[PDB]
Amino acid sequence: PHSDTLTIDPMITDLAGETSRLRAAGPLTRIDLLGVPALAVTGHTLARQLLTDTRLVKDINAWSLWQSGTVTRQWPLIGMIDVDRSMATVDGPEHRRLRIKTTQALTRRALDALKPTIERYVAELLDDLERAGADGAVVDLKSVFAYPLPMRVISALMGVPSEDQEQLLTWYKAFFSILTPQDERLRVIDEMHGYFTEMVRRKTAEPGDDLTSALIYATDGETPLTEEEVIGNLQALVAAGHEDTVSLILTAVRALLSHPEQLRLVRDGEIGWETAIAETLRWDGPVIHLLMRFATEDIDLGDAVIPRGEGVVMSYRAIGRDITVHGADADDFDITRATAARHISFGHGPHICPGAALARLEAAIALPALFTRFPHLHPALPLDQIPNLPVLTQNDLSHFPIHLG
Amino acid sequence: PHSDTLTIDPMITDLAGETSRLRAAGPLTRIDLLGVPALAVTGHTLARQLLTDTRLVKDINAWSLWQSGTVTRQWPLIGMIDVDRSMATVDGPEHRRLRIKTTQALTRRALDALKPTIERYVAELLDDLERAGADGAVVDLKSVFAYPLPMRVISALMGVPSEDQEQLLTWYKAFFSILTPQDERLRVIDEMHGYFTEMVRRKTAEPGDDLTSALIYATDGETPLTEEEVIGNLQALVAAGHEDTVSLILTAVRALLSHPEQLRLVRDGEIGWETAIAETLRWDGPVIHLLMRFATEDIDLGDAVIPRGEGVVMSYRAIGRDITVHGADADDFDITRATAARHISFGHGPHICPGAALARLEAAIALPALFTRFPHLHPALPLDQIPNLPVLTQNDLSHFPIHLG
Amino acid sequence: PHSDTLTIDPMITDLAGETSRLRAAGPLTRIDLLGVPALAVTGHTLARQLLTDTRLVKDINAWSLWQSGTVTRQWPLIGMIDVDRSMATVDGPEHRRLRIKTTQALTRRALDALKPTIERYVAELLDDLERAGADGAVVDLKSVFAYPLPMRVISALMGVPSEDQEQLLTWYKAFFSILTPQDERLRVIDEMHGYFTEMVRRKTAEPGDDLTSALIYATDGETPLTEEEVIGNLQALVAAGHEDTVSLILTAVRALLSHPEQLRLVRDGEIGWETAIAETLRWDGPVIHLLMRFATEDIDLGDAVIPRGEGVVMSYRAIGRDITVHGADADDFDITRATAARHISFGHGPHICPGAALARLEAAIALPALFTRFPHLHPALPLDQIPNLPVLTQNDLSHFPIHLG
Amino acid sequence: PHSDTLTIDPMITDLAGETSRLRAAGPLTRIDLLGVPALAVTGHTLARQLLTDTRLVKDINAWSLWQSGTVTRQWPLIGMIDVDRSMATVDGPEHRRLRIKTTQALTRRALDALKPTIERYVAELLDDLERAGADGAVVDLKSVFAYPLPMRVISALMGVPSEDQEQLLTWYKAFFSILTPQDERLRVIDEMHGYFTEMVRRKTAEPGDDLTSALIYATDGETPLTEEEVIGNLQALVAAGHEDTVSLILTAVRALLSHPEQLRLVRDGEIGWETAIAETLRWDGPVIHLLMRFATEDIDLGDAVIPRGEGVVMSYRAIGRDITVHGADADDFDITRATAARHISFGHGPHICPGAALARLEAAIALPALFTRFPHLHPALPLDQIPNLPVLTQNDLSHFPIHLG
Ligand code: HEM
Ligand code: HEM
Ligand code: HEM
Ligand code: HEM
Ligand SMILES: C[C@]12CC[C@H]3[C@@H](CCC4=CC(=O)CC[C@@]43C)[C@@H]1CC[C@@H]2O
Ligand SMILES: C[C@]12CC[C@H]3[C@@H](CCC4=CC(=O)CC[C@@]43C)[C@@H]1CC[C@@H]2O
Ligand SMILES: C[C@]12CC[C@H]3[C@@H](CCC4=CC(=O)CC[C@@]43C)[C@@H]1CC[C@@H]2O
Ligand SMILES: C[C@]12CC[C@H]3[C@@H](CCC4=CC(=O)CC[C@@]43C)[C@@H]1CC[C@@H]2O
Ligand SMILES: [Cl-]
Ligand SMILES: [Cl-]
Ligand SMILES: [Cl-]
Ligand SMILES: [Cl-]
Ligand SMILES: [K+]
Ligand SMILES: [K+]
Ligand SMILES: [K+]
Ligand SMILES: [K+]
Repeated sequence: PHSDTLTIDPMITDLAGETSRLRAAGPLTRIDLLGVPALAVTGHTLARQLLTDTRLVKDINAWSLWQSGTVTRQWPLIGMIDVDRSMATVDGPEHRRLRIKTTQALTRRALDALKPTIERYVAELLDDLERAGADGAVVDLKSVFAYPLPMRVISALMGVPSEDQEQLLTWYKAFFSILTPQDERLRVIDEMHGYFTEMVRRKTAEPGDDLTSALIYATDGETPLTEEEVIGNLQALVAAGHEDTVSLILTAVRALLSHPEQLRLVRDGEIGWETAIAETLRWDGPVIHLLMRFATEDIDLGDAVIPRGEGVVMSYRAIGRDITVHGADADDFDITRATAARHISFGHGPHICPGAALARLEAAIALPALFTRFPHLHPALPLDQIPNLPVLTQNDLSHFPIHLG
Repeated sequence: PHSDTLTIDPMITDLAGETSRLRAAGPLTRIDLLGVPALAVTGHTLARQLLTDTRLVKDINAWSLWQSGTVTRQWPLIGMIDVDRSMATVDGPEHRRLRIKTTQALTRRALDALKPTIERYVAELLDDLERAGADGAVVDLKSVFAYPLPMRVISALMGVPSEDQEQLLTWYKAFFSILTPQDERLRVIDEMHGYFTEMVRRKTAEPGDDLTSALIYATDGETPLTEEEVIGNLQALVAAGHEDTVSLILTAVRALLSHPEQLRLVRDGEIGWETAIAETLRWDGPVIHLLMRFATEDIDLGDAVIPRGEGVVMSYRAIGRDITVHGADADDFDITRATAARHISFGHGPHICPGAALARLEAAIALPALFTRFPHLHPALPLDQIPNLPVLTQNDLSHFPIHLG
Repeated sequence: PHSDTLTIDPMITDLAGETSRLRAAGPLTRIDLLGVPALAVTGHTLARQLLTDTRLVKDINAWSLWQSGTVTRQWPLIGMIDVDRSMATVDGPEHRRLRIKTTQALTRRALDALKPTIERYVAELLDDLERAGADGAVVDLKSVFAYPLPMRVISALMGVPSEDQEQLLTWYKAFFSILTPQDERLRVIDEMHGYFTEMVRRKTAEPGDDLTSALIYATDGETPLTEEEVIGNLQALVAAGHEDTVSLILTAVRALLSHPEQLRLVRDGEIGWETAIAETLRWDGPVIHLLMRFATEDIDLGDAVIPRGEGVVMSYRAIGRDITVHGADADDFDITRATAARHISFGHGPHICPGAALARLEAAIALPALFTRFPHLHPALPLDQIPNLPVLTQNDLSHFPIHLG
Repeated sequence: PHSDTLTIDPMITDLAGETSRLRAAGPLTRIDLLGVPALAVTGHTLARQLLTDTRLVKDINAWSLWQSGTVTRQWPLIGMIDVDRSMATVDGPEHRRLRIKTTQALTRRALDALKPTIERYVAELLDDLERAGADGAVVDLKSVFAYPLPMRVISALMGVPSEDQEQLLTWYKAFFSILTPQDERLRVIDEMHGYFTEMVRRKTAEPGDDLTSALIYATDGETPLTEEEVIGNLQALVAAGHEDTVSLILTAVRALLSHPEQLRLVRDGEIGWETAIAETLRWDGPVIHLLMRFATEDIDLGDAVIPRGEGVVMSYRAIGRDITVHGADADDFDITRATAARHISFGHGPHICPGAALARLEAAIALPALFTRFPHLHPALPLDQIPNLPVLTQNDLSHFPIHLG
């Protein structure tokens, strides 16, 4: 049945159907997010244009529905938007000051110092896979390998103690799940804020060799970051650094296992692993929808107008399936396509993902290490039967049962 | 493709297909349980006969595969069989001594003293549903209502402190999941044993108004139960009292919601709630397979012989679908059928479930309370899309998204 | 994807799906009629109760959406509600005065005088079928037989000249089609009003042996009907007398042709033709939705409240599929079922169809005459491929290709 | 079930299946046209050869079935063949005289004088779409835009008065529909002949600036056309000029809406509109079968022989799907294919469509005007559910429900 507003299903029962419908109704279309209306950008070229348009800001105070009190903290998606001041909420000249220390710490050269730590965690978790898969038993690749690894890496970078990481994982699972009761979710949001507040206090009194300390003590240059800004950057870096990288690792393994000819190309050195990672990001990336941007004034696109105060969502999954950019086979996984590295699954413009080099590095180490260690790894359950968790905006897989072979 | 040994799929990908194949290949057929062979009893009349045959015992030491060292603690299903001495592991005259105090405490008349406690827990968890479902939000009926309720009831009966119940739930989820690494599963089994050992120590020093204390301090009649026997009975009562009752509540709601005409019959008083519960137990009961029985000698059934030392599994789900007993519509949910209360989903013979009256009482209170409180309750996800957890022998649903209406 | 408001599709793409969804969400549920909200009564028992509830009136001025100017004449369904004063728009004591002369003229005994006229028209149109079907050609059963017949009968009863009937058919097709541009639809509504206004003028100056003349000149008893009341009754009698009877004839033929065993039962005298007509009315009747009733005050039904001013639609098709009344096979056509004549497809309460005896008489003459004349009549197109016309509230078939045989 | 004669289904229930079966059974195969046998040419190269073969003539008197009286005016397709003398019925030297005045009037340079008239009608009917689609209402693109436009254009060219065009539309709908009773169809054929006879009389007494007058008064050169020849040319020009162009406009919109990437290419100027029109003509053109040609003697094709007197049909739709000419993707709509302008959907040889430049001009004006005016135009009904009218030889769509957006 036809409707002009596409309701994003919170259970993610038909992700493929929604992504195709969003593309067909694009590049700009109305969507419904749990009773709240917004515009969705589903086209590649229009996304690049709007992601650099200074009239679209992240600040929730620019949202006419927030101004009128129509949307409140009872909205189950409010934790994705109504967050503390950070690089994720600011635009304009002040944005660069909130990003500079993080981008400096996340350059390829800076990450070379972190590479041996990543190698150690990959090796340790491969040992866990080996023990778990003994005697031909079925193993959850997510819980044993892909789920803990990015948390370990981002915790080492930021300075999160090893004993605290299980609690963070429990919090994020409740934070992202649509099934979490809203009173519990807001409570989890408060508990996470309290944890990172105390972590910043702990690093202020006793700084260490970690990014959090660098945010706290920026040394020469610029106004010091406020407590809210340090906590906000910390919160965004851990959340994204963990959530998105877990998805990239799992979807890459799923794509390569279901395309064994292409897995052979990367294992034999005919196609680079980073090219396989790029096509995974384009075809099956971590972000489904990015909430949210708001128009500070009317934005005229010629045929259509984005009214002042309207909310605008970047539908990165639909954007990756753009037929105008990638061709008629955009819905297929093909690491040999020429437009693989043309994706914008890390974003575009000022808010482009600062951890993109780290995400690429983690996947580029973990993936060949996994398939070299277990060359006969294969699913114990048909890959197409692996369901998504009920997470509206993130491409989160539930579990990944495999046999080591 | 045809095969003579039916492999029970650990991912529960096709439960309907397996149940029909087990019925078609029955009433006695060979099955494969994660590489271990056994016979499956899938016929109603043959089950009743074998459940009273004194030549089939629960003791794992009668298993020829256990005697020969072929099956070890590395088998992922070993926690269902190699357990402490209890009413679940003994046969013959000593069996009655390990059951008498429990059956005396679990009669319908004895349970009348527990009814107000059950009513309070149902009312409290319905309040949780109301808060979780505020503003039309989607609610997990399992996590908010059906999952905690039987744990609170069996904990009140046995004397498990309120603060310890979340840890028990965590243990049982790992105990039952096939995805749990076997070293972790064996550790959880050890941690559960340590908890219940200390609980018996705590109740020995300071007995209370609970069944555990009754097992510890009987009257002058009969030999006192050993420490192993008390712990063993306690472990079986909590595990079954929780695990099976959660499934009954969820499957009853699923069956009634997908058959609103039949839900109307029970709410309007034309069919009793206990009849709707009986048909749920027959059609979609908590136990899929019951492990395990072993022949002390050759058992001649006419057309076939069960060799001495062979393992025998009661496939209660397939048994409930017996067409010879229930008719050509055995695969349909119909609370008006005449053979509903003729099911043996609680077992038969000496090992018949001792908590059947409590399971019936919990469901008979919780179900009408749920539908009276939320008369417009309905699924937020198509009922047929609710998956089973990867638990081989138990009918465990993953989650139950609903709207209060 | 799940939604709490069921949008009635104007293209009638999935009538079966919508009818089942309306039943499943009933007996009272919210619907969307081309952007306008209303409640739909989809349950049999609740319909009978509300159709006799004096707090639900037909007068559009009781509609809060009409009072507030939210709904206007630009709404494509406004011609079904905002009509002239007649028996269709009034409730209470004045309702009986607007119905008495019509009900007196439409009793079974009064209709005996019209039977030879119906017989002549059936015979004439069967002759048309014979000529149209010459040399084995395909014939549109609708255009040649079922479409003109009820117009000729209701025109003979009301006094519509033979030469004017083709224009009336053209008007009604535009009136009912959702595809008609709204400015054109409003013009057709005005042209129909002008025609019937002049017809009443013509009958006032020169009365005849017809019902229209009877409405104009009653006896000394009671106040004479106003001009608006005569025109209004005339318009309702012609519209319903034509539109609904065409559908009944076509759906009866479709149901019997797709169930030749049941057609054999009526032709061989084991089941009466009026019973086959009753099951057609229950299973595939002319009315899909009846617009519209409005609550003069809050109506408490126990679990729900119909707010004052809300619009209430009788979904007669969904009501006919009531499983609580007709059993588990309610979606099947079965003239031997015991509940066939228990349908309320003619309505219930004061507004019950006054022409039901005439509709039954027309079908009871036409159907056996058709099958006696052409015993080998059969479809030239698969019956399930016959589409509905885009008419939201009426069960209107597009065309009915047959061969005479 | 296999048969050597392919029966063309008069209801067009499976047009895709028949077209593929005709191609698979080609390039020359037997078909059944409502009980009348003929040969069908379904291959591209064989069509070009036979369309220039002087042994295949249009004259029905060369048909052995017509000579023997086997086929008569009772055949429902006889109006496509047994027509008055015109350019459509003559072959050889006399053919050019019946075509010269028409081809001279239909050159691209001559049509430049008609372009402002086409622009005015497109603008007027776009205004009708705007009014019909007000307030988001569904609009029939056929009835409001595509159906009247070619009639207006061909009427302006030929000199048909504006007030007479609705009657012509009504006649042609009955003429083409297989559901029309044959006695009514022959009557419609007579009424059309009477209308065009009087139109030629009217233009003879008072000639105007139109093609009909040019046919009547050819000025210098050649024998004057007879009354039968003028009426015959007039009849063919209006019938084809209207019927085929309506189909081209609707199928082009359907193809572009279902391929939004390709619609973007033409709207952005990367592919010419005339290239999109060419691929629409190749893939989904107006003519399905062209009746009919007859062999004046035995025609030897090497492997097969067309016997003298046999009827030969050009299956232009199947011809457009020729895999030998267009490749393995011939069944796909792709305006970027290299063989798009290689189609013969306008025919080939002496009888090639004389109005091809006019059809291309009408579509090349109307299509960009439509999408420029309503850039967000989209279907209100799934495009694949738009059915064909029961017209055997013409690709006639029933209705085209859209929203303006
Ligand atoms: C694993 C693959 C990853 C993907 C596909 C991804 C993608 C994205 C996207 C789409 C955005 C928002 C762009 C927008 O505003 O529209 C973003 C922002 C961000 N990401 Fe990533 N990310 C990934 C991993 C990471 C990692 C490893 C980190 C490390 C901490 C990280 C930290 C951040 C932060 C802090 C922002 C906010 C930047 C800003 O708003 O200025 N992400 N990412
Ligand atoms: C909710 C529905 C329940 C079902 C369908 C069920 C079913 C069963 C079955 C099939 C057996 C084993 C029969 C055999 O040996 O083949 C069993 C045994 C047992 N059940 Fe239940 N059960 C339920 C709830 C409960 C409850 C509420 C308790 C309370 C503590 C309980 C405690 C036990 C114990 C201790 C045994 C072992 C008895 C023995 O081996 O002697 N179960 N049950
Ligand atoms: C062919 C089968 C027919 C069916 C299934 C049918 C059904 C109905 C229904 C459902 C209603 C409205 C009930 C309500 O208010 O909810 C109605 C009212 C009415 N019908 Fe019929 N009808 C049929 C034929 C006819 C015929 C032959 C006539 C003759 C004139 C007629 C004239 C009317 C009139 C005037 C009303 C308005 C009565 C009032 O509102 O008081 N209908 N009918
Ligand atoms: C809209 C797209 C059109 C298509 C695809 C089309 C196609 C055709 C075809 C296939 C034929 C017969 C070729 C044969 O004999 O096998 C034909 C003939 C003819 N068409 Fe068109 N036509 C179109 C539009 C028009 C228009 C706009 C006119 C203007 C009057 C027209 C007038 C004629 C006439 C008079 C003939 C007979 C020519 C002859 O037999 O010498 N057609 N057309
Ligand atoms: C959306 C995101 C996950 C959720 C993050 C978001 C950055 C801002 C942020 C700060 C919080 O306090 C909660 C999590 C969020 C909302 C991240 C940007 C890229 C990644 O996908
Ligand atoms: C199988 C069962 C769940 C697992 C229980 C079993 C009784 C014996 C038992 C004692 C333990 O220590 C672990 C759990 C088990 C193995 C129960 C009998 C009925 C219920 O379904
Ligand atoms: C709805 C109906 C068809 C449309 C009729 C309606 C009665 C009232 C009426 C008067 C009019 O002027 C237009 C048609 C309508 C709106 C009829 C009652 C039963 C039949 O189905
Ligand atoms: C077949 C046709 C439609 C019907 C036209 C035909 C040209 C000859 C002709 C003269 C008539 O009198 C009726 C219509 C017909 C039969 C046209 C040629 C191309 C177009 O498709
Ligand atoms: Cl990349
Ligand atoms: Cl029971
Ligand atoms: Cl009836
Ligand atoms: Cl072309
Ligand atoms: K666009
Ligand atoms: K593909
Ligand atoms: K050939
Ligand atoms: K294809």
